[PDB]
This record gives sequence, C-alpha cells and structure tokens, in this order.
Amino acid sequence: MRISPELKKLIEKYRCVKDTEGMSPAKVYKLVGENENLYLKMTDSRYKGTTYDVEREKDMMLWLEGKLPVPKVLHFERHDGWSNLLMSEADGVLCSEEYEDEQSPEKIIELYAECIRLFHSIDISDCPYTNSLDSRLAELDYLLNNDLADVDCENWEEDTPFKDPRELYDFLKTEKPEEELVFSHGDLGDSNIFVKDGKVSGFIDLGRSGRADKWYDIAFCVRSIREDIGEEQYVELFFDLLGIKPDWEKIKYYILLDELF
Amino acid sequence: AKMRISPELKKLIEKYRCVKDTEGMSPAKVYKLVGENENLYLKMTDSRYKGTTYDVEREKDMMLWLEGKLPVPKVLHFERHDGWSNLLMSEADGVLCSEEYEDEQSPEKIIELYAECIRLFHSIDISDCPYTNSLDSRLAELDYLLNNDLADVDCENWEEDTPFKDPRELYDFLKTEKPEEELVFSHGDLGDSNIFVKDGKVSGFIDLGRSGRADKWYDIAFCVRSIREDIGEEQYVELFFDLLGIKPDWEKIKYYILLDELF
Ligand SMILES: NCCNS(=O)(=O)c1ccc(Cl)c2ccncc12
Ligand SMILES: NCCNS(=O)(=O)c1ccc(Cl)c2ccncc12
Ligand SMILES: [Ca+2]
Ligand SMILES: [Ca+2]
Repeated sequence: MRISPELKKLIEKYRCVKDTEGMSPAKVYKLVGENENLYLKMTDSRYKGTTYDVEREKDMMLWLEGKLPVPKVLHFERHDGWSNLLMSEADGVLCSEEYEDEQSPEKIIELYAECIRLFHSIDISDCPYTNSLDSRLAELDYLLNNDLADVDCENWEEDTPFKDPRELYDFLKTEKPEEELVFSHGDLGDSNIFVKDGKVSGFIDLGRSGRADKWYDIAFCVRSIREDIGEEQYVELFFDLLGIKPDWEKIKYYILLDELF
Repeated sequence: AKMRISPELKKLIEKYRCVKDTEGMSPAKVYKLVGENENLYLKMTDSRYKGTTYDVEREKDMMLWLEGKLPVPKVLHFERHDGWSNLLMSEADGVLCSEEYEDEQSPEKIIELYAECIRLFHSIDISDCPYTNSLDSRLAELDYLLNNDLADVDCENWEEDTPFKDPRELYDFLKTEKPEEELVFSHGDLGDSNIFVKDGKVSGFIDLGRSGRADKWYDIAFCVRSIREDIGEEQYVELFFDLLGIKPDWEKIKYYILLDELF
C-alpha cells in the first residue's frame, strides 16, 4: 500500500494528482482539496539516510520553522520502507513562474542575493544535519556503489573531462576544498524558491539542507545565472550584490559535485 | 566502471547531443540524442525489471519481429550492461498523435485513427510472435511486481472511492474474474502518446515492451479509456465501435482497464 491506513484516511477527500516526477527519485503527489492544496512526498528505502530521504527533509522543515518561510509538516511516517511526508503548499508564486516571461535577469539575481543573505543570518549551532564534504562524499560513494547516483548525459557526452563517474569522484575526493560552514539550502534554484510582493515567501525541496560551505549555494546561483540568462556580466552583477570576490576554484568544485546527484 | 552503458555504445552516440526526455516512460529512462542528420532515442531499464513487460530487451525483441509488419523504430543497438538493458533506436516517422490533434478540433480523426490501429493489429500474422501476453502471463508478472513493491501503487489505490482495500485484493479479483481470451497482435499500451500519424494515416508506433499476443479486447479497452478521458463525449465511443463493426463487450472492457491500473 505504501502509505499507512492513517495517512490514506487523511488524504481521502483530496483529489490526487501525480506530479511530473520533477523531484525524482522522490515521488510527489499534488492533493487538490476544496480549500487548499497539500503535497505528499515519498522516498523509498534505498534512499534511507541520504540527502534524498524525505525524513531528512521533514527534520529540516521543523527546525526551520520560525527561521525561514517553509511549508508546514502535516504528517510524517515510515511505512513499509517508505518515508512519507505530507505538507502544506508553499506561500507565494514559484520563481520559475513569476519570471517566466520576465526577461528580467536583474530580478532573479537580486532574489538569489537575498536568499544568500537570508541563509547567512541563520544560526546553525543546533542544525540537525551537517552536509560537510566528508558527509556528502561518503553519501556519494554509497550512491555510486549501489547504482543510485544520477549517471546520464553529463557522463556520456564526448566533451566530458572524466572518463567515468568514478574518475569524477576521485577528483572530488582529492580536490576537496577547505570549508566554512553556514546554513545551506542544498539545491538552490528557481524551482524551489517562492516569491510574494517582491519578497522571498517560501522554500521547498529541503532534503539536502543543513550545514555546508558558503560557496555551495553561491555556486548553484552562478550555474543558474549562466544556464538561463546567457551573459557573464550578470554573474559579475551577482557578486557586486553579494559584495564579495568570487572564489572560482570553490565554485567550480561545487558545480562538479552536483553532477552525480 | 559504473557507466550504465558500454564503451561501444558510448562511442556510437558520441556525435549526438544528449537530452533527458520528459520521463513519461518510467520506470524506463529515455534520452533523446540530437544529431545533425537525425535524432536517436536511447531507452534504458534496470535489472529489477528483467523478464517483465517493462524490460527494454523484450521491447527490442518485439521491434525486431515487427520490422516489415508494422511501422516501428529501427533497432540500432541493444546490450545488457551492468544489470541494465539498453536499447538505441531511430526516431518514429510522422507527427505524434497527441500533437496532430494539438489544436485541430478533429475528434473524429482520432477515433478513425484508433479504429485503423485495431484493424491493422488484427491483420498481423502472429504465428511466430515472440511473446504471449496472456492473462496468466500478465498476472504472474503482476504477482512478481507486487511482491517486490514494483507495481504502480499511486492515487488509484488511495482514493476514497476505491473498491479494493489494497493492491492484493485487486489482484485476487483480476485472477478470479479472468475472462476467456482470443489472442491477436496487441500493442499493450495503445494511447495518443504512442501513435504517430502522417497523411491522415498511422505512420508509427512506439512504447512496445508490452506488445505481443493478447486478447483482442485489451487494446480496444485502452482506446475506450483514451476516448473518454481525452475527448469526453460518449458519442465518439459509439462511433469507434461503429467503425470497428462490432458491439462492445463491456464486461471485458472494464476488466482490461482495471488490469492496467497496477502497471
Ligand atoms: N517546483 C515545484 C512545482 N510545483 S509546486 O511548487 O506547487 C510544489 C511541488 C512539490 C512540492 Cl513537494 C511542493 C510543496 C509545497 N509547495 C509546493 C510544492
Ligand atoms: N510520447 C512520446 C513523445 N516523444 S517522442 O514521440 O519523440 C519519443 C519518445 C520516446 C521514445 Cl523512446 C521515442 C522513440 C522513437 N521515436 C519517438 C520517441
Ligand atoms: Ca548527472
Ligand atoms: Ca496505479
């Protein structure tokens, strides 16, 4: 059945719609109700205790209550190997949508800068998870060995500098940079930030959130900017807003790290 | 070491730009390979699915058998590599049916196309068909999928208006109410995203892992389900059976639509 009798009873009066598998390997179901939407997010036991495990996402959502705008945890359970999280819908409009037609590079970059600022204001002394590079790399070793890592187009392309996934891993292992831990979203992108009245209104997709180096989220922003918006001058703009000098070695490193995840 | 595809295959596709497909064929992974003279498609399924109608090896076998019988993609390369089954194939010919009806307001042309498919399938000589997807076969495979939590458990098992407490009860029902069967060639997952059209006539089929011998009401039932949830009006269902020249056996139609839920 995958969900418990209790959870089924909770979600009964909602119309269930499978999401487009945007959060694969997690299964996401939109639950359309009369007065609101709920989201049910599920991950199987192969992902237990990794940064994909929604139990992990649930823990961070509870800890983040009162520190960052996040959906409310409504129900959580382990059932028949599955981790099942039922949550409220984020407030505001999804970034990718808010700026869908907005050819405004300036606004998403401004939004990225605000997120980084918000993150650095969060006290991580009691943060439930530490996603230091030793932890991420141990996890990556495990995913690789159990054929759960995300091997695809970026390992097969002729243009790849590494002959295979394990070559990229060894590089990540030996070139590990020094780290200064701060709160980190883990997968910061326009598909999981919500905005409302020009202000950040919510974050979702928090399974990879916790302590990590400050250049990790920054690196993701640089990658977003370059992928969408095409011009490198918007990268320089991003760093003027942050008011810091980019560390390209670290930025390159974190972008490579995400390839297998 | 953990490439998923062999060096031979990596090499074959080197000159192509790789792009992940919509993921509408889960649990298969599909990659569109954009080149200068054509596009290829790489479709991969993992070892949990070996032996089942999800395994692309079975789809490859059917595609080789169908060459010259139905318009289908060409098998460019197939391999087993590290538990994976990998199939490289050409692009279908024509326009995807759900895109020709994109905005044409031609509901009857969809109905005509479905009826054409059914007639085409009935004309296929299956004397040497590699697979027999009889109800015994499908139910044995469904048993295995449920035992390993590989069945498609989702909304349909969770809704308030579900007639079955759990997936097993559905299975025992399907096993108990097994209708009699008249085998003909069957696509196995006939739908608007699987049928290509060129010049008002069918021009290609994809998604063939579930194809082989099955009862004639199987594909017909999928058409009725498609017509109702895509078009809506019941007059197009009556038109469908009129074009087929047969009266609908609703007990069998409902049976096969039910069968597909866990898949
Ligand atoms: N990028 C998410 C697209 N759909 S969404 O924004 O409504 C959405 C998708 C998935 C989950 Cl788990 C959510 C949770 C809370 N709010 C919106 C959620
Ligand atoms: N619903 C399928 C639409 N995308 S498609 O028609 O281009 C397509 C998708 C997936 C595969 Cl494997 C294909 C193979 C051959 N031709 C088109 C193929
Ligand atoms: Ca990847
Ligand atoms: Ca189902």
